[PDB]
Amino acid sequence: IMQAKEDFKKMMEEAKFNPRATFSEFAAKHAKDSRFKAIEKMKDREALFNEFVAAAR
Repeated sequence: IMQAKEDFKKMMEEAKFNPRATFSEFAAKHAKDSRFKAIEKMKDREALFNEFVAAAR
């Protein structure tokens, strides 16, 4: 039901952080978040991160 995906977007729009930060810096901060390890594919998180920064700017 795209519940995990919708929960991820809600966290990113509410986690408003520096747009010049990289995925490694952002992931290192939320690495301990339960939603982070919930997604098996690291590539999907990196794809969303690149899209989020490009879309937010």
